[PDB]
Amino acid sequence: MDPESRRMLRVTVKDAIAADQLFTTLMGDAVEPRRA
DNA sequence: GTACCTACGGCTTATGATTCTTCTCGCTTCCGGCGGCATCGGGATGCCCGCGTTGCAGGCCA
Repeated sequence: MDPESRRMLRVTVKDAIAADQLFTTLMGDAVEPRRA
């Protein structure tokens, strides 16, 4: 938190997608793990 | 020395909603009794004749 040495980060509102809809679905949470 | 909060996932149980069972209002109108009279087919009653019912004794069956 040094105003001359810190490195913050900014969030954007670029797009409005349905990721939050699949956040808690028990179906999207089961199909999303495709890390293979 | 001690108490109270939620996320990660599944089955159930504690209560407001919709299709299937049931309880029975409305009378009115076409339809079903209801009674009287002419009609017709059956049959009970009588006589005749042969067949259906029954007793005896034997051979067959459950």
